[PDB]
Amino acid sequence: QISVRGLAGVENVTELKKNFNRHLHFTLVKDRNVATPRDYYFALAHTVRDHLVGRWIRTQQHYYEKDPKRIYYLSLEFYMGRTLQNTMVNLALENACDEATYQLGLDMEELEEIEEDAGLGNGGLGRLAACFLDSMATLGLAAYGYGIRYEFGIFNQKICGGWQMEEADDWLRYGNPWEKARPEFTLPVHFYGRVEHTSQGAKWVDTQVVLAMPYDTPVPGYRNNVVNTMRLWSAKAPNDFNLGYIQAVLDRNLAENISRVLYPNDNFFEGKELRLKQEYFVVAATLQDIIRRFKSSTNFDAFPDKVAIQLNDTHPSLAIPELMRVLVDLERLDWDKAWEVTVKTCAYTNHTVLPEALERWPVHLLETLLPRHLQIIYEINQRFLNRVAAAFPGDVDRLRRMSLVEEGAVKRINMAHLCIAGSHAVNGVARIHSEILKKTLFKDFYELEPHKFQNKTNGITPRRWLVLCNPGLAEIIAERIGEEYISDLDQLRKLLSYVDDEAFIRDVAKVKQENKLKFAAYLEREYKVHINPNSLFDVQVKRIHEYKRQLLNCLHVITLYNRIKKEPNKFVVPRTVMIGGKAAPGYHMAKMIIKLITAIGDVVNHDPVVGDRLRVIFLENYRVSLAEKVIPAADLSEQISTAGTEASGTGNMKFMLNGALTIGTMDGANVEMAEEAGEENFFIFGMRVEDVDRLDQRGYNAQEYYDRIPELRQIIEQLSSGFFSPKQPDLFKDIVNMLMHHDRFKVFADYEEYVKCQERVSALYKNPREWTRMVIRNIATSGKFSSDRTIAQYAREIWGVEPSRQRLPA
Amino acid sequence: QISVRGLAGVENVTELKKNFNRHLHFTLVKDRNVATPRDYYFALAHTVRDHLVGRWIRTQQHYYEKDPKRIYYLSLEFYMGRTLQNTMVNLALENACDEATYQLGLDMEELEEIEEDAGLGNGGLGRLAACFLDSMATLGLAAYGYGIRYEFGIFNQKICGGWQMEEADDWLRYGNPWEKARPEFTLPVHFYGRVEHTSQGAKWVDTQVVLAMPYDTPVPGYRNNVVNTMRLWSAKAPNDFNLGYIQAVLDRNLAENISRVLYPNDNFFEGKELRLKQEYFVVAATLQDIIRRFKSSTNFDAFPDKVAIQLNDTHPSLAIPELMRVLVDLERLDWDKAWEVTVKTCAYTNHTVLPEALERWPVHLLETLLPRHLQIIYEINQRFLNRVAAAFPGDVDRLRRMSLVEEGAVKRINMAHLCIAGSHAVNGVARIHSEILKKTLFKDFYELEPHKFQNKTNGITPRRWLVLCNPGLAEIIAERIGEEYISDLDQLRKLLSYVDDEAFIRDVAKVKQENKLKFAAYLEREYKVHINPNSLFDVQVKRIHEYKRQLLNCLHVITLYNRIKKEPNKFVVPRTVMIGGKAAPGYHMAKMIIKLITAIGDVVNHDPVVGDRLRVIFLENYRVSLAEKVIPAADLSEQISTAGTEASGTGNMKFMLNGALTIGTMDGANVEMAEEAGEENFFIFGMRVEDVDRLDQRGYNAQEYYDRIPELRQIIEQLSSGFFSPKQPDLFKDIVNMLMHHDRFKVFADYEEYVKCQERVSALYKNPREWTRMVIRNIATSGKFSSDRTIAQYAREIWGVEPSRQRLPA
Ligand SMILES: O=C(NC(=O)C1CCCCC1)N[C@@H]1O[C@H](CO)[C@@H](O)[C@H](O)[C@H]1O
Ligand SMILES: O=C(NC(=O)C1CCCCC1)N[C@@H]1O[C@H](CO)[C@@H](O)[C@H](O)[C@H]1O
Ligand SMILES: *Cc1c(COP(=O)(O)O)cnc(C)c1O
Ligand SMILES: *Cc1c(COP(=O)(O)O)cnc(C)c1O
Repeated sequence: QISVRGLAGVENVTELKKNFNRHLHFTLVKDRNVATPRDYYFALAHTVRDHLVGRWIRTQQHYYEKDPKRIYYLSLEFYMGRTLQNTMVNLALENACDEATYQLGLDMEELEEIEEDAGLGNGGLGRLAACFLDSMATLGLAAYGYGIRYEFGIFNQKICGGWQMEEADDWLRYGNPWEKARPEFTLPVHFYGRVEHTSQGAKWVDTQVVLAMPYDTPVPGYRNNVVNTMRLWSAKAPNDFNLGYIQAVLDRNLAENISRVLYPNDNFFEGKELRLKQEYFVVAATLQDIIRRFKSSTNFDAFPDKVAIQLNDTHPSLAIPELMRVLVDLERLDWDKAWEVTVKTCAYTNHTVLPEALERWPVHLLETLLPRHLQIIYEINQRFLNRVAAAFPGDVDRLRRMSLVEEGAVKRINMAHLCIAGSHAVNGVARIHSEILKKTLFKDFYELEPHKFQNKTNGITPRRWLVLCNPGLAEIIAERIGEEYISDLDQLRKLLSYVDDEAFIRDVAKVKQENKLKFAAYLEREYKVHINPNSLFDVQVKRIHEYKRQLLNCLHVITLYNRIKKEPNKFVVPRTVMIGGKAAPGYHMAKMIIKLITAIGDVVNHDPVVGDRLRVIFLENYRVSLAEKVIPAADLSEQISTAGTEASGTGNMKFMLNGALTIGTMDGANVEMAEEAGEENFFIFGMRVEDVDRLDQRGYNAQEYYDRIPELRQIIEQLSSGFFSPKQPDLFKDIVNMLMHHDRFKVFADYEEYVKCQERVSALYKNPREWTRMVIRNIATSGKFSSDRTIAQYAREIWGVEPSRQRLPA
Repeated sequence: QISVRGLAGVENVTELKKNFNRHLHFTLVKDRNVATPRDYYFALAHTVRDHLVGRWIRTQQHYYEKDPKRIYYLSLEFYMGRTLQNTMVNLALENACDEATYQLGLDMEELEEIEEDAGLGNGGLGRLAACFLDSMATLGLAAYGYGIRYEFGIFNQKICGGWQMEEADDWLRYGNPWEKARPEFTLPVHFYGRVEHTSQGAKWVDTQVVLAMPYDTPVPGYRNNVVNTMRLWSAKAPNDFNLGYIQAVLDRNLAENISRVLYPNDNFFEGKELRLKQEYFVVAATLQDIIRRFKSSTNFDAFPDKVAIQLNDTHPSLAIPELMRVLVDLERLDWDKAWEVTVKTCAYTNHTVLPEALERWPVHLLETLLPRHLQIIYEINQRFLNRVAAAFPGDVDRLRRMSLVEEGAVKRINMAHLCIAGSHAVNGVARIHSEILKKTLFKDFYELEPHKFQNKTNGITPRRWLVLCNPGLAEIIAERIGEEYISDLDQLRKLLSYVDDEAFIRDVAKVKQENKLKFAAYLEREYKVHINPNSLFDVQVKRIHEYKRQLLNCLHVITLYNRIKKEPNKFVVPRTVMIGGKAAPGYHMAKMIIKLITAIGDVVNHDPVVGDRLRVIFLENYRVSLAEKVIPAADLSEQISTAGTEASGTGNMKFMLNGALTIGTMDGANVEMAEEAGEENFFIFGMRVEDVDRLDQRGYNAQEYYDRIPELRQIIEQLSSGFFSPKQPDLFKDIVNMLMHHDRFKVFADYEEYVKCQERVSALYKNPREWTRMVIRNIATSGKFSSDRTIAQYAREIWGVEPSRQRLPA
């Protein structure tokens, strides 16, 4: 149908049709008489998978022959979403499969909806890893993603009586056609035990063994015939485990629980033993795999020339002492040489400055679970602090500030400090964030080793986040500037010459309207909710957190409602306000925020005086597949975190690429987005980081704002009195109390500027032509935010490898 | 190479080779450079599996169109063994695959050794179910095997320091190419809860739900293009299960433990809750499946005309009250009609008379787990006892003897009584056993309903137990009488005309020698044990039990050793005595017997005076695949249970078919085997059932035998004094004490006759020609013991269906 979706050649369509029929018969053991839509999805998935195989085998044999430096991306999270459409896009098979299935009497888009998301992540950090895998394959890097194959990913969110309910994400129930189990490459992982000192160094003995079984998933590059590997480890008990008899077999579950479930707590570091086990599990299995592959090329001097390990946050930080353990205890290298190798091999990426998210493991846990690693950490700390003492003689407080060991009621290990000490590079994820790291959190470390500190502004893949989710926009762009922009997003700048093009303006606006109509129909079919497609689609989708200030959005919504009730016969620009995202199960305030949003909806959506001028909808079960639907439909992107709290954001970039304008604070990547597009083409409001600092020095007093802003007072009085909860008047007392007395994120301080800025948004939306022209200026300058740019920078500035856009033979 | 293994046509070999290469590439994601023998096994398995698919789909659609009466075989055990060779045999693909793999530079026999046994059974009962599935498919019956997909089958047995050690049988580790998961046909199963009485009958409410997910395995008939289904249920938790969050997900294991492991206790009924859950799980899921299939043909009068349910022992006995529950509570049938339907549908097979094996469930367990079923059982009992009272007025003790409810310290439900009451047919498994049932255990029930009681003598499949495991013997037979005997074993009688044929005599003896050489080489390669291939191979393989009297064999072995030490320079016929089998993990005496056997070996095998005249070997990890190796190699089959204890035996039949002579008591099927072959062609010894009864009336005094038999005294003195355990002199005190004071199975009483009979065996073995002629007389009369004969009898006399040898279109 459309050009960017590839060719539908007669021979390809015929071949796809026969292979579809073959899989339905031989693989699924079905015939057309008893086959369901799910059977048809699986027949297509297996057919497309076949096309990956040849390329996958020859890519890996290519790396064996050429022996390039290998990049190992270690993450506890890979938020992959669905695989079928992405594979077709990268293999140029979309139009051919569309035609093949059509000729078989099937609708491919209907089959695509059957696939379960691989929801092996919480949010931004996990999705970043996924975009990175796509870009590394597209740039021809010999890259491997290493993680855990969780049996249960992020929970499915149900809304019942306005409250979040959690249900297990049984994503493997119907099988996973994309993965290949590799039980032959199973490796042992050790836990507990004790350290024995012999004449020839330390020995870790009397351990419990858990097996790590790898499952490999293909990661195709964009039309370059490169297929890389994501290897995820699954926990298995050894066969002699606990070997009355029946109970011993049943107790195997205890070992295998390591890979059972993704921790969904993304707000507050939880020092749980099972989580530590997960972190060591991935690290120990991965490092054995790396070393095996390195030896199959005695001399570890060349190790850093052939291996780069990227630590996604501190979650895989145990890689540092584990590598030291292997080099010193097993390979018999001297400490100093082992340390040189380790530092040159490892690099660390930080994703937040919020103190409650930082991993600080109790020493007593490490002592019991990983006794040798604790000893190694102590030795690292001692040698590091000796360097600090030599650099800053007499500065005793610096020594206590920089220590990997934190003193207190319970002694803890600061994993971020461990990462900085043991890495040759430390990066933040947006310019403002990287600057904050050097000025505040890691100031002491920056003063000691300035050369270690870098910035790598985040990005998103334009394959999933434009071509896949918004083919209409991709096509109208391709018509003007060709197809090269899909792997070279900077080419979108050429669209600036079309800002006064009447045809292009009409086409951009048409694509947005089509997307809005499609999503409006999706909501009715799947959730039975009615919306006006002509209204401004006002969207905030992301995990629920106080720092992200969904509460500030809530206050604006109530303001609009109150203004309508005050002057009912006055014209206002119609809005559909959509808020979605999951709350960590143990995060009470975040769960209260979800209840508030639904409670506002219950009042607003049923007020006859409002009509269709204002609708408030909570988008249930926000996840990658839902993001692909809602983002292309959005007019306004809400990026309203307190200045200095959102390290980067990546949702912001997805919205920019897909034709929404942004209302935001000068926080994270918003700063660079506004710099690229021009401040006049962004809706910037609120305190800057420096303003937040000034308010902190004086002391934040929320009462002041309540006393001075009558419209704000009204809302708080409504919340307190039970206007949004008639049958339970004190339901929102916790929210009111927090806002009035202990708001870390200064919601009231940005309220007035936010409301005024929102008025400027509505004013522009009244002028469709000028709205669309500003949209064009945003899309045209979104190029910097391709993860291809991000990965090229990691490659050149951290990993010491050159990216390649050259094709492998088909 | 050989005729019975089929044709190796040019087109078939070419096609198999290309499909092998296709699976290696696309299915396994390997190339010839990195592929291991296991990869090659899997490529072949997938290739052969493809040939099953068309036949499997068209067999099941054939049953849908013709709508014949369906046979449902319910068993907690299916002891299947390996599937690859059996599939090739039944599809006539063995020679073609042999040629195809040879041309690829691979040895097919080496690839066959890689497959894990499906060890989903303990012994005879489980293996009977497996032979039955093969025969039902061969006889064209619309039959379904229903069971549990255990994650762990029967434990792997290791011998360490002469003691049995248990290791988990992780048979699914590398995947199972034969099964097809059918998550779409998942069904709920209910547990616990309570019974509510409404105006419209009883309701079972507040239950916990476990899901039953089916996996289907193909069961091919012998060259008739019929492929039936074995459906095994796997336990799954619902997604809202226990839905802090993390623990709720981890607790899903509790529900899923139902299908985790096969209970290995085959001696003593263990009233464990988990076992009861397993039994209801299979019953509840299966009956829903049966009813669904029946409705997809309102009127349950025709139910018994379209459905037969065979209960393999009392393990699935809950089918009776479950069927009543569904008919009465859900379908709203009146009790009397529901009961008529239930009785006409169900039939029950008994496998033992030993009281300790009988299922007697505590009422308190059923009350908590299955409250509605208990109520139904009580009502069944009341109505049944009303019939007994009317038939035998005033006979109050009969009422207490026949009750389904047993009074005592703890009230119990006798599941065997439940089965008799609710079945239209009750059978034993050999003529003598069926007679014992009517005369003793179930005498009262026989007097009330004589028409219910039948005999169905057991059998074995000649596909697995001749063609597969002994192709050399199958071929020399085929040369003389053609190939028809493989599906019509009675044709073996034609071999009686070759008993004086010099060529045939030589060929039979040659095949045995080849088999013995092959097995002697297997022992050296895999276990590093040296044996003389010219010795008499004396074999007892079966589960370790006191009733099977491995101890009697042990006494004979020591007798031979002592006789050699007394007269070292006297000639004796050389023997290799092989004993193998697993002991139930909690069966102390059986574990002591294994230790005794190895201890005897340690003395005998290292005595220089003995030389190679006597060897005692314990065969480790006895299982279906090992049986296929050892049985064809055997000269003498030990079938030496106390008369009246072994219901049938089936190992006995396997040995007869494969050219071993039998030393045995007149017990179980041995009686019919001797009747078929002629008593002069069997080595019969010992007490008959009537002799055992006479000894019980007088009182068994083991001391009498010890006092009167000097050779027996010597052995007991050797055991007691520590001759077979120098470093631990009292090791075997438990064995001696049992033999002397509380031997339920009268080992000493058969000792003298056993030893004398063994002398007659050695005498015949000295004359190779006459030994072989007697062997021919055994093989020629083994026809009755085909499971094809057994199944034809079940079909005609119990199920009311006619077997068919007609081919389905290919
Ligand atoms: O997603 C994040 N943490 C988590 O999901 C949890 C933190 C606490 C431990 C569990 C993961 N962090 C996110 O990383 C993104 C990628 O750099 C950034 O764009 C966001 O600004 C940042 O909040
Ligand atoms: O194998 C048997 N029970 C078991 O394995 C256990 C009994 C106790 C509960 C668990 C199964 N029983 C066997 O059945 C065979 C087939 O009819 C007969 O040939 C044997 O004579 C009989 O012992
Ligand atoms: C992009 C994405 C995120 C990250 O969004 P932010 O607004 O940057 O936090 C979270 N969840 C999903 C499913 C995403 O796709
Ligand atoms: C046939 C068989 C049995 C049954 O043998 P009996 O001697 O009849 O008890 C037990 N185990 C296996 C593996 C078998 O093949």
